[PDB]
Amino acid sequence: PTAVQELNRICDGMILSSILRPQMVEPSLIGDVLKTEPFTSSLEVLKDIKVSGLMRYIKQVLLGRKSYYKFGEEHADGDQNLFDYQFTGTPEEPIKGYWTTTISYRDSKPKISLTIRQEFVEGGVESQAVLATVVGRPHLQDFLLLKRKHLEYSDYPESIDLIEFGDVKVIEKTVGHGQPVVLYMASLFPIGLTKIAEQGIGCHNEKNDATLKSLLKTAILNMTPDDVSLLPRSKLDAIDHVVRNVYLRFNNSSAVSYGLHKLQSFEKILQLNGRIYETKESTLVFHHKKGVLVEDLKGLMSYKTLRVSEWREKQEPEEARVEVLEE
Amino acid sequence: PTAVQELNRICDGMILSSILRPQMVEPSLIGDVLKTEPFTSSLEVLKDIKVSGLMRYIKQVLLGRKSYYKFGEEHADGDQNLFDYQFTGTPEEPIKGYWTTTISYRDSKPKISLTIRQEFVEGGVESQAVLATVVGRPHLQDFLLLKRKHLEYSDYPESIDLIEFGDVKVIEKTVGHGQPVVLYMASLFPIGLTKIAEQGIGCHNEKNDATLKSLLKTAILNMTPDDVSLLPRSKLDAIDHVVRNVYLRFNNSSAVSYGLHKLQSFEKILQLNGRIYETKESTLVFHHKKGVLVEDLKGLMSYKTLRVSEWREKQEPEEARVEVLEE
Ligand SMILES: CN1CN([C@@H]2O[C@H](COP(=O)(O)OP(=O)(O)OP(=O)(O)O)[C@@H](O)[C@H]2O)c2nc(N)[nH]c(=O)c21
Repeated sequence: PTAVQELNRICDGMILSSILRPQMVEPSLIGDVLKTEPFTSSLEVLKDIKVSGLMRYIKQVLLGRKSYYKFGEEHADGDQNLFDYQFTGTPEEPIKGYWTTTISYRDSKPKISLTIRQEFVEGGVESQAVLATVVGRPHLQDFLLLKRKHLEYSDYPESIDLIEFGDVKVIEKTVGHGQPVVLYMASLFPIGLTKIAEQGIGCHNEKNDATLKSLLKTAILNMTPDDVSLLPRSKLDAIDHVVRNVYLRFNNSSAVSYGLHKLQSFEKILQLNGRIYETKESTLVFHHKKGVLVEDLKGLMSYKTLRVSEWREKQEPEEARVEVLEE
Repeated sequence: PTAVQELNRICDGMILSSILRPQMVEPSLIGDVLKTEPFTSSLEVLKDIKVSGLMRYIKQVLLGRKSYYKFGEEHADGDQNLFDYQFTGTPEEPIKGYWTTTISYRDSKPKISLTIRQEFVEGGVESQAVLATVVGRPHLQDFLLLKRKHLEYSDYPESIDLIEFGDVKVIEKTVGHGQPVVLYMASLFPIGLTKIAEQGIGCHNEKNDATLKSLLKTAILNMTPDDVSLLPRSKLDAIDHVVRNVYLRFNNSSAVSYGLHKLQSFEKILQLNGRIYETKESTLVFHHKKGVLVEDLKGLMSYKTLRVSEWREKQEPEEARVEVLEE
């Protein structure tokens, strides 16, 4: 288990400890994680490798830091002439009907990027462009720079040349001001702010995957329906962050068997956060009246315009009748 | 208005003219497109615009290139220290349990990439890697570079570290020898290899999108079923390239209305090219016995293991009976 993999595993343990109760990101937290799960590589190795986020704060506590994590401490302008190029979908292979391209200033945190999403519509392509950036930046100059890079990157499509700065949805993130932060439900709550920063959940080995599913059910179990009706919107969004990540780890039969949807306190969470949950298999609706429902284009019922049927356990008599079609 | 929009439309004019009539890619072809889509900007601003493909060939002709396009002239190793990142799903958010990443050398043509597709299965992670590259490359050494970049990029390098070069499928494309090419159905036919080089289809504006769709239908309409059975494989694959792009532009209702699938000669295209077509909305199967079928996990038919049901147009009286559920 290298130094990175151990760093990954300690971050897993902090995320898992965030499920049952909020915890301030400070060295004691990392210390409790090291109990059942120590750091076995050398501290000298750790002084070499460079990581970011909470794994860097794990590294610094392993290297003796006694102060708590300070929101905004990672701030960085990035290199204005080094760009990162990433994309999902293409015009020839779009994904869920869309293709999206994001170009950003390398090593910028918060990340200063221009994302251009596109789809085929009647009359050609519609584009939706988002400039994710920081308060006070030269937005127009930034846009015009990242736009050029989009044009040069994708062989100058007409559709991108047509996007004006006035077409661009601008999102200004604030840098922290050094607020201490609380980790709860895989999300950071900076003290003094109302927003959260959702963190990557991790938990990709079998053991931590099974722990994550266990802890979430127990966490919800540890709330009364009144407890849920009292939570701030920010903790609810935090819980949403974890719930949706868990259900993407199940097929429909496992998800229903998991049983989190059957709990009273979770029904109160469904009223505040929504009933529609993607899974590994498709999408379920945990409805308070109809029961468990499953996405189904042949559905006689609709939930927020999603066609659904009653999810029932797949039994072999339905599949024996599946008509194999001539090629 | 502008030079980029003009270049695109000269490029669209070639792609569109190629649907019905094959033509050598040489400067006289761009001359005759300039009749319908002139170039009003100055050659001096033309010289800053960086393009590839036919867009760059047009630019070169406008700047006075009088030689014909030579297959393989765009071949470039790329920068082995600059990388592009394509992802389809995520370890945090997989798509139907899968996530795929492709990392490639920036500006490599043919593209040299390593594609790792990964799934969460019972217990661990199954990976499949493909190295798409060029005849003659240092395959192992390219794999090890691209695998490193995949380890640095991954939210889960543990599952990547175990993939060995013996586990990786290699596809090698060949570079051209300077052959002249014919453009037909948006594809280059080098004289006289047996393969084609599919070209990107632009047509991002109202005029060229609508005409792209009417020409493809006109092309098929003006072949009988006997004409289609006499098409070589390379011409079948070119038609396939225009058919599949066109159907990515419609939702399912629009794809069906377009009616290309009702032409008897298209039924012969279907037998020879496949029945499964991706649209903007779903996957459709143009079946010869059952009609238009739509991918449907809960369908009672299967086409080549694809679960499907009969596609059904929205009818207001039926939509009126859909039980709208309470939120
Ligand atoms: C680590 N895991 C595990 N997992 C899901 O959880 C299951 C893993 O297999 P498993 O349930 O542990 O096997 P097991 O219960 O012992 O036997 P069975 O075959 O009956 O399920 C799979 O259905 C897989 O989709 C995951 N799903 C997502 N989205 N991300 C993840 O990191 C993980």
